[PDB]
Amino acid sequence: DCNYSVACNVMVPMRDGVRLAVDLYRPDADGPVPVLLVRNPYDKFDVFAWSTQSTNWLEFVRDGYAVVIQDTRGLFASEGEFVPHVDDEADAEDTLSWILEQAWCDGNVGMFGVSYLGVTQWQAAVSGVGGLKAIAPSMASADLYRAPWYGPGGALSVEALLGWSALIGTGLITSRSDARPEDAADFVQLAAILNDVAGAASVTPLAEQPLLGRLIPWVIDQVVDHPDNDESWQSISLFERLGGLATPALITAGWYDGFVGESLRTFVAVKDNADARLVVGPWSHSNLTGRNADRKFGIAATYPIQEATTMHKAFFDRHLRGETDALAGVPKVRLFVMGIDEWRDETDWPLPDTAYTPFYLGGSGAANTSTGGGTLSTSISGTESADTYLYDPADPVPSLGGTLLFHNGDNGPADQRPIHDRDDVLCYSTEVLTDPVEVTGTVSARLFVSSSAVDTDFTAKLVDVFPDGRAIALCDGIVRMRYRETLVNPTLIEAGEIYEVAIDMLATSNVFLPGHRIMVQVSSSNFPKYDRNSNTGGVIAREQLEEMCTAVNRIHRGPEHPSHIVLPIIKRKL
Amino acid sequence: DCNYSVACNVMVPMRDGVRLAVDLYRPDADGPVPVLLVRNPYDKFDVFAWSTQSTNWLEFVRDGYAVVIQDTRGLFASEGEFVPHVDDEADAEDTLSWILEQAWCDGNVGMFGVSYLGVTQWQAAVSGVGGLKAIAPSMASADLYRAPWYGPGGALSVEALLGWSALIGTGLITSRSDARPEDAADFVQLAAILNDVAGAASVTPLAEQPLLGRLIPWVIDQVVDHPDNDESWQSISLFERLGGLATPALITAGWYDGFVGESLRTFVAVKDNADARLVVGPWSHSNLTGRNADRKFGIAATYPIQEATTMHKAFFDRHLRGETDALAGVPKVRLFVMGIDEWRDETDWPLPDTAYTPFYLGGSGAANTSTGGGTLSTSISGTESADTYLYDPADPVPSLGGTLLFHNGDNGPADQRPIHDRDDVLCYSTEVLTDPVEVTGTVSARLFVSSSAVDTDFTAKLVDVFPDGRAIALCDGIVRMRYRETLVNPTLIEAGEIYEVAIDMLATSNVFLPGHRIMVQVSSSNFPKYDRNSNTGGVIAREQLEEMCTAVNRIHRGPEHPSHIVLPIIKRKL
Ligand SMILES: [Cl-]
Ligand SMILES: [Cl-]
Ligand SMILES: [Cl-]
Ligand SMILES: [Cl-]
Ligand SMILES: [Cl-]
Ligand SMILES: [Cl-]
Ligand SMILES: [Cl-]
Ligand SMILES: [Cl-]
Ligand SMILES: [Cl-]
Ligand SMILES: [Cl-]
Ligand code: NA
Ligand code: NA
Repeated sequence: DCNYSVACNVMVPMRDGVRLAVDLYRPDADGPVPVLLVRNPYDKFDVFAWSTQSTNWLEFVRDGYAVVIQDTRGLFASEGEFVPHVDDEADAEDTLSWILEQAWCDGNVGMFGVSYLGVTQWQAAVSGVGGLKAIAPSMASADLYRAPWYGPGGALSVEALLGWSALIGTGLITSRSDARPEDAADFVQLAAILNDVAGAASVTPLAEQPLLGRLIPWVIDQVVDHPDNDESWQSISLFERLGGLATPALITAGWYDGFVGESLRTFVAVKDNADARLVVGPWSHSNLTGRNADRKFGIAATYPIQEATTMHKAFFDRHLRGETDALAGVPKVRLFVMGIDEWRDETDWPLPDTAYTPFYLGGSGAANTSTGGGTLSTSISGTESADTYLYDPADPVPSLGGTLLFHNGDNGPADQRPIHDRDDVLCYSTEVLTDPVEVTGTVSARLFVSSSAVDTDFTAKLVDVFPDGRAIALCDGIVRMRYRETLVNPTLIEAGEIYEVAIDMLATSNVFLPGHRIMVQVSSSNFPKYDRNSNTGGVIAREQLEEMCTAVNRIHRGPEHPSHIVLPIIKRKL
Repeated sequence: DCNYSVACNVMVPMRDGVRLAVDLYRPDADGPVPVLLVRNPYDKFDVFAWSTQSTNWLEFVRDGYAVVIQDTRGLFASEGEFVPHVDDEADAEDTLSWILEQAWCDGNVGMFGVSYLGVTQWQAAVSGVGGLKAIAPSMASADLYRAPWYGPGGALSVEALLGWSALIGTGLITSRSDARPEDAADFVQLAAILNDVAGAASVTPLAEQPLLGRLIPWVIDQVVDHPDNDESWQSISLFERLGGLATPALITAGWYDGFVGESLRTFVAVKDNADARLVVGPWSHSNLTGRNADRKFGIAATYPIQEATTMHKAFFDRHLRGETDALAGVPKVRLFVMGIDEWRDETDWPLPDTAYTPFYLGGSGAANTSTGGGTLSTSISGTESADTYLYDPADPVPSLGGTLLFHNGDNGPADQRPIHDRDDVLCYSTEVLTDPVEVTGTVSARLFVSSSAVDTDFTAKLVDVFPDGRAIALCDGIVRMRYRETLVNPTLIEAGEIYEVAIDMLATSNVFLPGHRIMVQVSSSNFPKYDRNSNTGGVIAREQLEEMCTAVNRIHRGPEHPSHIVLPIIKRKL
């Protein structure tokens, strides 16, 4: 009982002859066992780095599962050349096939892990390997354009790209056969990016990346050079294949995690054909403590690694060991509901009784700044008005919290007061609430907009205004106007024309308590969460700052232009 | 090579017949090996919880060390009854003896680990077991009165006590043979303490702890009931025995860690008789990221777990494997110097050329609040003055950063501006600096004080005032007046009489850069880092709030009362 062994650097041959290195954690007892696979680009040896964001998975080994941790192609002990995403479907298929052949595998395989270690699970799931009985993708996406590299709005997630590239670059250099003379200087420059991601993202043209483009050509060749959701992106997208799967998936997400919109969409895609589970906490990608600079969610909000381990084991016991009652009492969906700051079980996501309710932009006078006249109401505004501002790419609105990954990515529920005085931040608020209002679900806005430019962006951010004045970010999104109708086949806009556009603001779960207000901020930038629109209609990543243009942008509101945010309202009295 | 096995719950008999559970991580190759022991009260199975604050120690196992992780007496898989500290000398001695007898041990044993897992190493080191060749105590203390429970000033570290007790209580309940009906409610109440440690610490009398006193009687019977550094404390103190040891120690500390003063003192105690090493980063006990709410130290400040692993392995290779050149190029002392925010190697601690320099309190008018007239200068003040304030125990100065452990213990370098308007916070600052001033070393104050009460406290805090107005805490201390001369045999003061008192402000390393100021705050409370003095001369922990008294307290400054802070000045031109 409990006892196990660990075999290092077992070489697994891929279909092209390149061998990937794995470590095998195998129970000492005789007879084949169910097996769990983790595919990792950050050194399979370095288990402490990621495991605290996942599970106490040695419990799985002690309980009689084998665990295989693999170095992805071209990194650490593995052979070959590393390129993000493009080899992971085939390498996962070949690795699963190898596992299933082994003396110690009983024909049942699962996977678990977070972020890149989650994405690789969707890539495995589409392989058609029958022996893969369940996956557990945490903080993951099945559409790499939509998360983490661009988004549903068609703006580049520039801090995500530069930060991750710098991190991997540090790993690529550490992985080296033999130390190179330039390595020391490269480390220094990578550290400089990671200490100042907004600074790195501010260089123009963005596509000129001497360091990152040399260490990882993909950064430019794939990501920066393909701003449209084109054939290059579809080739690594899994999402359209998810509907045809019948693989149980234990999906974890975080309200302030860069992958959240796409994590949730995977749950919706797979729930009808297999046993899907969902757990969503109030976490960002680098902060799963539940504690932030101006917002504390309580100790219950800390990533519940013991409970997660128990749930994963129950899930794998059901699907890999055929224990039909193993998930008895386990909810389908479990959400950390902010505001009340409590975990709560649900039967589905979206929640069954969600009332998708328009809250209309209104008010007397200009809505510019937090001291403007901007209102939100469930009633349509009676008078036609417009709020106008200048968006200058040289002075974008700074990103504060939200779903930042690498640039200040540890303060999701950030206080927005530092940007409230900006004339390009339009604010609309409800009256102070006397009764609680729960907003739990996907969130979007429909805005009537116009611009002096042939392209620009519009942003929308949902905010909980506390009694003491803290204006806490909840969720946000962007629409890049050339992609207002399609991410695939963009077209420019006509200056001065009014367009009705949708902004995908991902999702949240928050009870706005009595004494609070519901607030929305509208602008045309959110940098470096998203790169800045040049307002030219050009190839944005190839433009110098000085050739970018300012734009006079307009939000129209009234009876004939009923701009609004759609809130997923949950009303519970019992 | 690399391959190892893990044996679970091997029972090790202590001298009294009680068996402690260990897990054995043993290299697969034949022949005995050097062994590393970790003694852990937080479940030996739960390696991910603590290891990210220590080392990637599986590298040690892969490199041919055995590692033994033990559940301390009375917890998790171990037999017996848990009481903090009192069994750890004997149980360590018996465990070391058992290890040395095993077929797989080559006669060389070391230890590593953090906080409680560090303290237990000093307890092992005083055992006289020759086979123990080296220790690596991180965030540790050899005098439990001085850290973490009281301090050199004789005030109870109430948040440390209640927070740790609640944490252990959660573990004590989880360790249970059989679940009890009251367990669920007890968990809820323990969580309530951990979510509001200051609230828990505010109850009076402090010594009445229905929950914590039931789960862990020690909290009251030992800690709260023994405010003097009496025989009960000496019985678990190791410090006086350290001078006689000749055991190599790799000592890690953090500038904002509760144990820092005592960690550093252990280095000074052992450095002359054995190979001691020191590493000090800018960390607090729950935050080793280098990132704080209003202060970022850079990615280099993040706990360097790879480099720490490499250094530990080199250290153990030298002392357990006799590799005489294993520590070639490794510095004796390595400090994160704040301000410049860089790691720097040194040859000793204290630094060899430290100029212990008085900075005198002065100024025209009252020094109350940050907008008062308080100054700091290397010149003695020319005119006799006194600053006066009312200290009311019902309204103590709130703790903000510093060396908090459990109450908001993740923001050591906290901005002090929120308490600058208080009349009981006396502020003294230098002029804005045109040249850098480095302060690296132990820090203390000598204040001439008087009180209307027969007992009270005085506090002093060193602060770096930034160009933007951030007033960043560096280090602080307290003196409880009854213990002004001795922690062992307290005596009361006479109301109105002037006393020259020393305040031990632990240590720091900071370059105050041009454009900054050096600032000191003086007060009579810092709650809940320290419990509040009742100003009565009574048994403080047994007093109701309403029977406490206010005190009119005075700081005297001038030629005949030259109150000052002593700064360890380092001047480097090269
Ligand atoms: Cl809060
Ligand atoms: Cl909580
Ligand atoms: Cl809860
Ligand atoms: Cl209106
Ligand atoms: Cl508030
Ligand atoms: Cl800073
Ligand atoms: Cl740095
Ligand atoms: Cl450095
Ligand atoms: Cl003066
Ligand atoms: Cl500043
Ligand atoms: Na997510
Ligand atoms: Na320390």
